[PDB]
Amino acid sequence: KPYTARIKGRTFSNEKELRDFLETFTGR
Repeated sequence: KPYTARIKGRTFSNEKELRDFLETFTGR
């Protein structure tokens, strides 16, 4: 069950990577 933030269905091997992907989520 790989991660899957509600951002692009890109799925992420780790939440640590989601952080960087989250930066390009709300224009952080």
